[PDB]
Amino acid sequence: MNRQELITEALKARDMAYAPYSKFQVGAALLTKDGKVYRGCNIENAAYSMCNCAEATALFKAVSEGDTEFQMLAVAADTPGPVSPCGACRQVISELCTKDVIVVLTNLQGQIKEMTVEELLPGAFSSEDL
Amino acid sequence: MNRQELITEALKARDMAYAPYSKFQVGAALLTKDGKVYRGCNIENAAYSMCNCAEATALFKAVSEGDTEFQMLAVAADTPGPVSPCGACRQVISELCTKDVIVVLTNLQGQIKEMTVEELLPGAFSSEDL
Amino acid sequence: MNRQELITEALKARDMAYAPYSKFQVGAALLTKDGKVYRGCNIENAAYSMCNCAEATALFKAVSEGDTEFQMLAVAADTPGPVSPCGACRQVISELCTKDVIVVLTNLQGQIKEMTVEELLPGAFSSEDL
Amino acid sequence: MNRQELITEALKARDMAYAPYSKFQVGAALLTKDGKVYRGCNIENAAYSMCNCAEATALFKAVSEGDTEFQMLAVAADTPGPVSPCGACRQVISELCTKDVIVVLTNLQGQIKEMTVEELLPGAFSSEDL
Ligand SMILES: O=C1CCN(C2C[C@H](O)[C@@H](CO)O2)C(=O)N1
Ligand SMILES: O=C1CCN(C2C[C@H](O)[C@@H](CO)O2)C(=O)N1
Ligand SMILES: O=C1CCN(C2C[C@H](O)[C@@H](CO)O2)C(=O)N1
Ligand SMILES: O=C1CCN(C2C[C@H](O)[C@@H](CO)O2)C(=O)N1
Ligand SMILES: [Zn+2]
Ligand SMILES: [Zn+2]
Ligand SMILES: [Zn+2]
Ligand SMILES: [Zn+2]
Repeated sequence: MNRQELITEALKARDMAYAPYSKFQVGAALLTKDGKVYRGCNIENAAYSMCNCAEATALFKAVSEGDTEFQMLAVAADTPGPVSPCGACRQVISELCTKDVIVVLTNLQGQIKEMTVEELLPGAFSSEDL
Repeated sequence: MNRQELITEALKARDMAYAPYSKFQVGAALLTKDGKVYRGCNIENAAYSMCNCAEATALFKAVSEGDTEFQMLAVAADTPGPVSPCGACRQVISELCTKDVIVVLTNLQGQIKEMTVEELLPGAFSSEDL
Repeated sequence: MNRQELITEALKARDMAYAPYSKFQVGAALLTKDGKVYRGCNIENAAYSMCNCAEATALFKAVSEGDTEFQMLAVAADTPGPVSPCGACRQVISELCTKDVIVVLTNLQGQIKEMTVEELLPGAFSSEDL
Repeated sequence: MNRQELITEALKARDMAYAPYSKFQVGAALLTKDGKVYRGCNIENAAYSMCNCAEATALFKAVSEGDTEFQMLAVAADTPGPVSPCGACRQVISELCTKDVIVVLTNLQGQIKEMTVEELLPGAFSSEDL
């Protein structure tokens, strides 16, 4: 399961998206240490603040199943460049993923930006601050 | 899969909860029309606003898998009476579940309150308002 | 400051709304015991989950100023019937307002629904449950 | 109104915080181009996902008043190093503040980190992506 294959997983996950308000579908694929893949997609609500992102869906899914050790996260959306995770998602990612997990950001045109969880949100607010 | 059995599913789901900040674990079990069960649990974050509830986790899981027709939702937590879904969750539930889906609320001491999605949040803000 | 006058405050507050994504402006006016009025409006974000509602904006404003005793809350939006506070807002309201606070819901066509904070979200999840 | 004076505003704002769950008070002070200051503080909820941050409170306050041109944002909390805005707040900030706005991060022990909105969340998901 290389990053290209994980990207294909995220591209498939994207098609499950429930985004009738923004019409902006996002897909995510989370790869665990053991090689299992969890797909995620954004799920919206008439009350916008309740919308849930693809990255979060995938992580919530994995964690709820007892899978907490990840190696890579791919995210895909039809954006100009590699899709940029929103601040809230970066926060969830920084909490649920170890700092060296690889985050693969892409769009639907082959643009690829790869970074670590740490780079995704440097000095991210964390439990240590509490 | 009667409500007692769905409650047991939610009680098991509750044990997967990641709630180190509130130390308040919540479990949810979503039953689809075809009889499949999706378990959910709350997942917290050092940045409190990012916490995700059990009900949402279960629904996000189901919807991301393509399951969108539900018949019952059980929610369990160690509260004095049947656990009360927070407003945000009631909003997500009112969006992702049809009005006649049965919501079974319970705690860890047999208290049971049963209501419909409609009763859970009467006149809930919806897409029609937009 | 009767409810009709508070409604006019909410209507004015609505015009301050920053909602370029939904194009759905909401206004809120919070009346304190001492008779001071705090206006609120929804403020959106490209990342939908970050959108903030009018009711919340007004309450956050009042509380941040040290005002914590309220008597009435008016909410207005261009909806078919009286605007229905989203679940998240009902949750914030149930926390920051006493159960006796009057919530006046209206649209831009004179439809008015009045209820208490308790009635807005009966049995709302609260600190006592934690 | 230099940054030291804005920091003192944030420190005062912090004392208005309503954070009975985390017991973690945060303060924010937003300086407009015209030199007006808006104070913000975090306001929590029994339902954690409903918690609102100091930075957001200040910005919501300013925007609701019609003030939309800012020059500096100070944030203070009792953290080990300069307080780190959570991802959600960085997202709100990247939307409501121009990329040149100066963000002053500090704690209660004189540690100060200064950066631009762009640096706070480089390549932040934005409307252009939608
Ligand atoms: O973090 C990324 C960027 C934001 N989107 C979302 C949620 C929402 O349904 C839509 C518009 O914000 O894209 C994601 O799903 N993931
Ligand atoms: O709607 C219900 C009530 C709220 N809790 C949550 C989220 C959070 O981790 C914790 C404290 O609010 O309980 C749920 O998980 N479900
Ligand atoms: O609770 C009510 C219903 C929801 N709206 C919002 C936030 C968002 O900008 C827009 C669409 O959900 O209306 C409010 O401002 N208040
Ligand atoms: O972005 C920063 C970091 C997070 N805190 C918050 C909200 C919440 O009440 C508390 C714990 O997350 O700190 C802020 O107020 N601002
Ligand atoms: Zn996101
Ligand atoms: Zn909830
Ligand atoms: Zn709302
Ligand atoms: Zn924050």
